[PDB]
Amino acid sequence: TSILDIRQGPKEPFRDYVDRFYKTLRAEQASQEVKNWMTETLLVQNANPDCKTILKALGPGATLEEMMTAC
Amino acid sequence: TSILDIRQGPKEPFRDYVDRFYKTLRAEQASQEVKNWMTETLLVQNANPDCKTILKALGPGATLEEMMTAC
Repeated sequence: TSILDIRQGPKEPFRDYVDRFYKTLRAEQASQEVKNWMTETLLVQNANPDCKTILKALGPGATLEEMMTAC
Repeated sequence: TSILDIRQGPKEPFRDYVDRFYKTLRAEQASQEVKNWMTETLLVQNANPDCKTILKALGPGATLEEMMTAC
């Protein structure tokens, strides 16, 4: 579970970050249920300071489209 | 999913940290499969600097008893 090392670059676009996050989860064969928990957690925690602050402001329970918009 | 806020105190014993991590997951009704991913990830990432460094040294794929021993 190297998912821990998938972090958002300082100037990396959230989109690019999201692509590499979910590609890693596929490899690690995560179930849709695992994919749900990781989005509410790890996706949010491994993002850059700004996005992480915006996503943490959106609240627990935001759709991926909401998070993208926010960043 | 407030699991993000369950973090290890600066001098809090790992055991105490582990109790509050898994109690929160129960409330959030996490499945055993969700409980598995969170241990390899969030449990490790929300620990204090020392433990986080030890657990990150143990490698991805360590049992909970191994992580406790390590801290």
